[PDB]
Formats: sequence, structure tokens, C-alpha cells
Amino acid sequence: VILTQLNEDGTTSNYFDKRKLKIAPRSTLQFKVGPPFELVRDYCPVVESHTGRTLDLRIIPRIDRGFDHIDEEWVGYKRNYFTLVSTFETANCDLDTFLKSSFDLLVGRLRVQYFAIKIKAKNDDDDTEINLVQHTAKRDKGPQFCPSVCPLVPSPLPKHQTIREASNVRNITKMKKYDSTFYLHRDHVNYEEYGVDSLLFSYPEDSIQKVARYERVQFASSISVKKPSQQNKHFSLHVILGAVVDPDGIPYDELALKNGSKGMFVYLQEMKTPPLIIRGRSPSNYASSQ
DNA sequence: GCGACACAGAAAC
DNA sequence: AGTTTCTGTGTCGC
Repeated sequence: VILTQLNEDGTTSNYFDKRKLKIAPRSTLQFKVGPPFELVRDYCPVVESHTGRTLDLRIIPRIDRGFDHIDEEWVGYKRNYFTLVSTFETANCDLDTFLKSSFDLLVGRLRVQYFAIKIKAKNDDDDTEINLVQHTAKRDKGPQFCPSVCPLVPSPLPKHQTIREASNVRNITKMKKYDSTFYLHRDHVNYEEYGVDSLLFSYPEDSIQKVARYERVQFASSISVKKPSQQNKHFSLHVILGAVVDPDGIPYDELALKNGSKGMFVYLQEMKTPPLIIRGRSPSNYASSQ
């Protein structure tokens, strides 16, 4: 009925089938680690400006809500929230040095303005993109939006428990406790330590996230979850690390820059989940029908 | 099958 | 210790 796995930090993931067991909306049992991510590929090389040394990059993603491991499949629910978090790391560069240097794409060298992550959902069988939607905590009483590109600096991925604890914090004191985990405030550094060309100072905003946290995410309400044969569709969640450049034959998405001009999110690395099943609104997907 | 509204119960304070 | 917030899901009606 409930299958329990121990997480890396000592919390548990408790997998249950909502067709058989109804658990309260805010139960800690709704929090669990989802499927592991796998490398899809590496794309454009990045090199430090003078040394010419190649920056080796690694996406560090995890799903902390919305997916259960049920008899050999990973299962989500159309109507319910999932959480996908990600950082990236640079194995061969400490953060403090990284922020002070400058980086080019090796395509022929385009200056990297900043690094960022975006997420996508796909039909895993045909590579078709599927829309994702996010809400605020107010849900229907607030706006819905599509996941945005998240400027980010390299950082360890917080433990599952930390993502849990930070999920619905209002109180100012607790916010302060978690600030340094999720944000770098560029306006608080010593500006004299940095060259005008430094990477830190080509980020678009002073408040820079250390962790991309996509919470209250759902597949669009219009997705069909079954194939015509009534077999389940297979979906997959993708995380892409990119370098944003000023575009004045390699994979990239256009990005609406801060100054207004047309920018380029140039792909560096992409990871994805194994196939995912999503259960629709059918009453037979719920324990209430029994 | 989908948008909207409603109820419920644990978290957050 | 009580109030409000958040989120899984029951339900209506088109």
C-alpha cells in the first residue's frame, strides 16, 4: 500500500497509488523524490576568456513532489502539483572565481552574459513538446503562468527536506533563514572586487537565484494522457542549461532580453526523466470510485 | 473531457 | 491554541 524509500538526506519518499489510497493534501506523504534524470546530451562548449580552459558543467536536478514509483512506472496526476528543482555545478571552478571571470561559447566566440535553466515537457515517444503551467499558492485566486527561464549561478542542490521546508514560508524571519540558500544578492557584494566585464555583472537582475525551483507545476489541462489505442502516453520532463548571449547553426531558443533586444538562449546541456505516465481526471484514477 | 467552484484537513503561524 | 493558508480531489454543468 505504501512503499518507502530512504532519501539521501534521511527523509523518506512514500509511494502510494491514489487509485487505492487517499491521503490529505498537505500530508508530508505528498512530498517524495521523483524519477532520476539522465543526460540527453552536451551541446556548446564554454571556455574562460584568457585561460581558454573548458568549463565542465553538470545539471543537478530533482523532482520533490508529484510523482510516485508504482510497479516499475513513474506516475503523476494531471490535476496535481509537481515540483522540479535544479542547480548546476562547475566541477573545475569555485563560485567566487567563476563570478569574477568571463566566458565565451566555442562555436567564433560569443560572450556569455549569464547562465540559465529552462524546463520542458515532451512526449517521450515522438519528441513533441507539451505545455506546462504554474500557479501561485493562491491557485485560481491568482495568475497562471508558463515556466520561465531562470538565471542561475552554480550551487549545490538543496536536500529534499530543505525544499520541503521552504515550500510555503511567509514569516519574514524564516524567509531570512533560507535567503542565502536560494539567492545571491549582487547589490550586496563589494563592487570594487569585480571588473566591468565580470560574469556576475552581466546577469540581468541584482537578485540572482542559486536554485531554479519550479513549484506548483502541472501539465496543461488540455493534454490527452492516453494514446488512441488506450495505452498510456509516455511523457518526460527535460531540464536544459543554457548560456544567454547577445546575437549581434547550433541549438538555441530565442529569449526576450532585459533591454528589449532579441537574445539567444544557447543550449549547453540537457537532461531528462525516464518515461512518465500521467493519470487524467477519470474517476477510476481515484480511490473514491471504489 | 474541461473550467469552475467547493470542501476538507494538515501545515504555517 | 485558534486562524488562515495551501492543495488533493469531489462535483456540477456545458
